Amino acid sequence: EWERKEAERIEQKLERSEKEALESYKKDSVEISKYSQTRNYFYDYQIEANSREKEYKELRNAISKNKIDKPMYVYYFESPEKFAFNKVIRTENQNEISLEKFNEFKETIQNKLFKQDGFKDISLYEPGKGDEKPTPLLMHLKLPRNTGMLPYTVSTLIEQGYSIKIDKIVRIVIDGKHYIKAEASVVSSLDFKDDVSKGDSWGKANYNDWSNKLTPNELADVNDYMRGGYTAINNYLISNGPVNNPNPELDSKITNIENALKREPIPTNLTVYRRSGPQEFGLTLTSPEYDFNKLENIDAFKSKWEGQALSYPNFISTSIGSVNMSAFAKRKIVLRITIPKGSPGAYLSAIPGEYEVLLNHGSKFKINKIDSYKDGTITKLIVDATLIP
Repeated sequence: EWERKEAERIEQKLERSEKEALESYKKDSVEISKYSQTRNYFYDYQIEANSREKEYKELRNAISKNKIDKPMYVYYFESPEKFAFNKVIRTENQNEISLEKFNEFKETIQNKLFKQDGFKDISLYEPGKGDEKPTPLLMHLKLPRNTGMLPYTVSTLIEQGYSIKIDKIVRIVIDGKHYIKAEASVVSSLDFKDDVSKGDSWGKANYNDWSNKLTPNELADVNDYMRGGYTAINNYLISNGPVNNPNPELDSKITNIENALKREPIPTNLTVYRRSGPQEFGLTLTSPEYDFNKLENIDAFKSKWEGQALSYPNFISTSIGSVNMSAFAKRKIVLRITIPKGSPGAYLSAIPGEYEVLLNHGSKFKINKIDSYKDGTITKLIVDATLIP
């Protein structure tokens, strides 16, 4: 009975606007949690206009009012699809999980990072007979120190917003039913999501002096790229020009830009966002395979790319923010890239001349997970990828 009273006490910690958001969450948690997962991929004014945005902000703040002084382990059920295992571990009318499935799931999640986002109800205890157990996959996640956790009436609300790795899997039994329990932990990353102004503040802070660290040749070539020279340079790289139609002048610009990007490496794990056209994924601009309003096109896309490596011949322009922009209005693919500390890269928008981080030509990305979301009536994809050192 002490948990129910303790939750009551926790709500009294909150400001009244935050209490108001929690009460709305108590009545309906499904639509707000769904919203909290993909809210940051819309335009900034589209976010501001959303009927659920005030509730999201207040609930986010509410959670931050109750931070743990030490790492804490939480339990919650998850769909294997969340980890790019697009088939059942077992059916829900089954008790057993085959050891082949166990090894297959292990092979899938092995040595990969997976982005987790949005509101989630957790438990501090292992689930038993009475509790709802909707899937065969039970997450046991180590939350890093200073993470908010909101007990309410009893369940507990958290907001995910981090890369996770599954270190170990174990087979457990509850009421005769077998589950995969997945031991997971958080790998820290800077992720500004929709807050482009804070992102831009970071970028300027980390790259304000970068220009001064460049040689005159390097500075000239970085300037030329930013001013529109990127089209010639990237078209030349994409068509394999250096081999089949060499341009020694363009090759020299490319070398200089590459060197500039290696001068001041990305100092911390950083998440960036690229709105990708069809060509980067091997589709023509006119491709009927590029339309993700049809489910068959999504299936085909995952089958080609999910769990596979993707190399870019050209330099890769990304944003520190995940927000949609007019320049990328048509594009149906958000490439969400985690950059490991030490990678070549630069915030180009530190030079006067929006929100651009440039990654080195010839970079390879490991596509961990692909998901779809609705932006009005256009289905778009979110490609969760890691830049390979």
